[PDB]
Amino acid sequence: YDPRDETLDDWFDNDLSLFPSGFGFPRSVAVPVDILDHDNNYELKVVVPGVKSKKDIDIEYHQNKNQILVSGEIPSTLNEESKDKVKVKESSSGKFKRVITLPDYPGVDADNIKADYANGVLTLTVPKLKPQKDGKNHVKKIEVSSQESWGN
Amino acid sequence: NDLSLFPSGFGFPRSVAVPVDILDHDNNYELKVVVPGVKSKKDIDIEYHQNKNQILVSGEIPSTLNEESKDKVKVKESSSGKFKRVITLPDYPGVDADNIKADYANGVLTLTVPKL
Amino acid sequence: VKKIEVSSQESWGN
Amino acid sequence: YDPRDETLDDWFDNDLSLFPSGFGFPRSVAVPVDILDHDNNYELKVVVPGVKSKKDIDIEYHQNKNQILVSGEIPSTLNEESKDKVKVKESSSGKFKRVITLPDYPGVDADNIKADYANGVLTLTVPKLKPQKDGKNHVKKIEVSSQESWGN
Amino acid sequence: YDPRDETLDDWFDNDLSLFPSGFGFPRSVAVPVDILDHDNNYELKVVVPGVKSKKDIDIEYHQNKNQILVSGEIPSTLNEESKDKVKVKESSSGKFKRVITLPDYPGVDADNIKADYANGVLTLTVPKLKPQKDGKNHVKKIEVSSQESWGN
Repeated sequence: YDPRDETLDDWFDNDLSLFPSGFGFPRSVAVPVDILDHDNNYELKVVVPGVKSKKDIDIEYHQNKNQILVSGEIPSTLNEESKDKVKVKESSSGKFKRVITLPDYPGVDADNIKADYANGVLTLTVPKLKPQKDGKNHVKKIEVSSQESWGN
Repeated sequence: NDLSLFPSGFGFPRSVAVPVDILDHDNNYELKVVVPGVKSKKDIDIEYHQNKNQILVSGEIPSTLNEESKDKVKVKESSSGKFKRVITLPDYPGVDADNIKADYANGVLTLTVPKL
Repeated sequence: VKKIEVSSQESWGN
Repeated sequence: YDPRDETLDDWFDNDLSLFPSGFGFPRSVAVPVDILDHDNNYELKVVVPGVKSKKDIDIEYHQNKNQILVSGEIPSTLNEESKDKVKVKESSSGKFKRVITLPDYPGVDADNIKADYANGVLTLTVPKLKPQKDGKNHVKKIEVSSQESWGN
Repeated sequence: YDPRDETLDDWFDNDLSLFPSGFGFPRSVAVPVDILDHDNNYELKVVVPGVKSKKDIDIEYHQNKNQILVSGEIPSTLNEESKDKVKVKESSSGKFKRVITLPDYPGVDADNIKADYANGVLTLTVPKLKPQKDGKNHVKKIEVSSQESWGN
């Protein structure tokens, strides 16, 4: 993936999931998403960045892009008497956008899309009735023959 | 306007950089740290010093492993590990050291140090 | 047709 | 090569258990050190490769620094008539000292120090039967409510 | 020289100065070992780095290869809840294994070896009856051709 550091640290017992390559997800503010791949359902958990609201986060799907579009506003403060700071490093943006292309393979279903907000994290449980065929190769032709028990 | 304008005339020494916002409202010391997706509020300890009279917070956001409900393809995952918030309060005796309350809600940890 | 979601609340802890 | 998990595992192929922590540390001139922490009693083990009698080691408490005076010497095998000094290698540490720095708050005991000698291992337990300088001892009060069961 | 160990090594001139022969039997966990060579006994002090155990360390002789074998584990610390590691660095390898090719001449009888552990050091004394004939030569030969001083 990367030259050294971020290729090897992707396995279990301290952070990450296996991550060879990757395609860009257009967004403001970069925060990971877990994809639980199944053919009976599909998971999208978008870690919302400590937003106290959740009713100002609009979740919608483009059937014109095949992408899940979630937008929201990151908390911000304005200089006031009853606000007085000693330290500040709060975010670096006041608005957050994620544009997510699903690598779920042709057979997408999201028009039945349902959402939940759990633990300060937006979780979208995406119904799937497809694909069971017609992925990369039209009608799956996975290894099922070897002319023996496994071949030797 | 995502942080705010604040000239440096105060500062409390600290290690590890995470999004923070010290807030002083009435007479309390309050801090908003971005810690979302932390399962249980007992994975973050909020310890108030009885030998310094100061707040001290540490936490850890659960770390992603290799999963049997996820097929690994090209999907990134990340979290922040162990971290410590070293906040010093030169607020002096006259502050209640037994009435500190922390409010972890919506992925936002809100602290209150009364000073009733 | 454009679809929207509006799932919110559940602010009682878990 | 840089798996923080395997880095810590490689550290823990030298002691075979769970996880480390951080406390103290200032020292000048390296000697064997094993810093293990109980409830508030702290443990120090300095390996000796055998020593002639137990009168070659002194244990006291620094009354002017709030430190612990641990000092010893292990004699060298010398004037051997059994076999000439032309083959074999022997090394035994000379005059070593250990300066133990504890920023552990007032309530340390300087008379209840116990040093145990057995199996050629220096065993040191420093009480610490009172961590706090406050009236309540061993008490740090934490969060008790948050108006939600966890947070979401 | 300038190092303490080096000037100590130079101070082992008690009938000749001691410096490395140019060989040393396999070592895991660097700790020296002492041999005293004789044909009436062979005295071997395996310097042990402070093992708490004394039933888990094994001593065996191989009469087929004529190698004395001593091996065991270094007992490492644990992290539990009344054991909380900070930093430690003893027990660099958990397994130590001692093979020695005896340079005490053939005729050694190490089936009469005695083992005892005390002070933090393993002490092994191998009593000898042979060598005294049928050792390196069958009935020893000493050159007695000498004198003839009167000029020529």
